[PDB]
Amino acid sequence: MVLYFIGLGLYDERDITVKGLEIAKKCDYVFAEFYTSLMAGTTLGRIQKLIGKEIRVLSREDVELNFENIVLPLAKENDVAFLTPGDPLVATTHAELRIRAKRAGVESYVIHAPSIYSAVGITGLHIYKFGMSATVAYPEGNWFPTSYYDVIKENAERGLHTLLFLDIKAEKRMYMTANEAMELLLKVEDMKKGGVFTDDTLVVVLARAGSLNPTIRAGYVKDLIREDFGDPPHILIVPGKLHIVEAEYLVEIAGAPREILRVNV
Amino acid sequence: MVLYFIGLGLYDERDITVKGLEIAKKCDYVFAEFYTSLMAGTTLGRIQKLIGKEIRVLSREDVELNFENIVLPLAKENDVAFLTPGDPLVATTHAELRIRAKRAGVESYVIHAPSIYSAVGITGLHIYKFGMSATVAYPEGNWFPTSYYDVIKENAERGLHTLLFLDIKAEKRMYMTANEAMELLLKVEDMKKGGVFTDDTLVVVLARAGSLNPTIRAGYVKDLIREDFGDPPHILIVPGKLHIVEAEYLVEIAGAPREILRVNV
Ligand SMILES: Nc1ncnc2c1ncn2[C@@H]1O[C@H](CSCC[C@H](N)C(=O)O)[C@@H](O)[C@H]1O
Repeated sequence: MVLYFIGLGLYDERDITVKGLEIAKKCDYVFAEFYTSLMAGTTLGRIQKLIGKEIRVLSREDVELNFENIVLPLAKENDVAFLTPGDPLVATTHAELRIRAKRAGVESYVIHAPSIYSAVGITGLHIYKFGMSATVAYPEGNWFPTSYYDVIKENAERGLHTLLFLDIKAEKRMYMTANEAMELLLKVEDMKKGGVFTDDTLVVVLARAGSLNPTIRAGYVKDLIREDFGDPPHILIVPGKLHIVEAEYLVEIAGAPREILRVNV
Repeated sequence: MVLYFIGLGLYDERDITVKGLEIAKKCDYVFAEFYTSLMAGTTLGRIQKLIGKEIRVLSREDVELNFENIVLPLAKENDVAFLTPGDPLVATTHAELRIRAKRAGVESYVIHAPSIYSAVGITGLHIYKFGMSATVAYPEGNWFPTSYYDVIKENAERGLHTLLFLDIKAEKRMYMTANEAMELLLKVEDMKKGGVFTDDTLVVVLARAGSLNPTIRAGYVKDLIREDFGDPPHILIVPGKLHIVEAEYLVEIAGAPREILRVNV
């Protein structure tokens, strides 16, 4: 009579922790959602095969409006698992689902998995130096989101790095590329003119973290804006002031222009 | 010819990912370090038994000073693994180790695992709202470090949460407790008087993240400073102003006083 929130990790079915797998294998019912992120290296069947169970996939509406009608009822007489990409409680509104479980008299446990939030460490940028995070959302109709531009500004101002999650329209199979994010940001700079994001801004692109060969690229917007970083998902990072070793890693591992080695302390 | 940076995850031997375990099992040599952090819910013996390989433990000096003489030589003609608690490359100086590998003509791949940077999402605090992170260090002799106090100040000022890592002396196996961290901060506040950390400050304590039964507590310093949060490791967080949903989580899941619903929102 329990509910397990189990993260599946970054790229494929093997990114789940051993703990998550052994527990998932023994659950009576297994649900999952794949709209909060993209696991570009696996498939549902591959996942079902590994866990050895049938997985009922839920839409954003099933979860947000009917979690307590579809999932919680079964958790009262059985052990239920709710699988999600990355870590189940990161950059999502899933934490509130634990409140729903509590109110329905269901105990819940959380099994973590690798998250893009810590995976950014592979960019060479010190993780403690990351400031507030944000999401670049697709404009819709006459609505053009821009708050993420202010986040970058506020962080950069403090010498902190900015992690930018990119938009996703799962039902439309749409995954915002770093290129599209850069285009949108230049447009916002054009509007606000704060000098926050321009053709000369240094950025870092991390694509398909979790795979053995992710694409890690660093450089000026003017040079990367049209570069092909491979299939999604992508995340964009706008570094703040760099430490010598961060610059060195970006140049040696991410192919950044050797000129960034010369930091303006 | 290949070096694998493999994370062991948060708490015990089952926190490594399926991908990480399988890769580690195919490596000719396996190294590990436990000075950046320790796996409090397991032992080297249990990790060794699970991986089915003997594990050579390296000290901080072994890694920082001689990584290229101890680990890289073997990586030239064998598959080598380097295990670390949490997610690889999160520890500040680890990213640079990949540069050493490149310089030695050794290929390196990163296998991610759960990190406290993302696991703190279990506190119900929105991940995007976290600002710069810091480590609370013990004062020693004539040295009284307080930069972590300024980090909290700058974050809270902008409505951001502050993740605080607590001092650890791996070799001596001694952990700074959340209780001690609070005492130090109150002491730092008495000196700087910036109105950053007082008896009325709301804090969150996370202990044994990764275990199936972690300790998650939220409340004011005056009530938690002498509370028993259990065995280490402990993580201290000083939230900025809360979203009502964050406050509700803290009350319903972390036993926070209902008072935060009006005071810290
Ligand atoms: N493997 C990966 N590589 C690059 N970006 C990724 C990624 N996985 C997730 N993301 C980024 O994060 C967004 C989803 S946000 C949800 C994050 C998830 N709970 C976690 O713990 O990672 C995506 O739209 C994308 O921009």
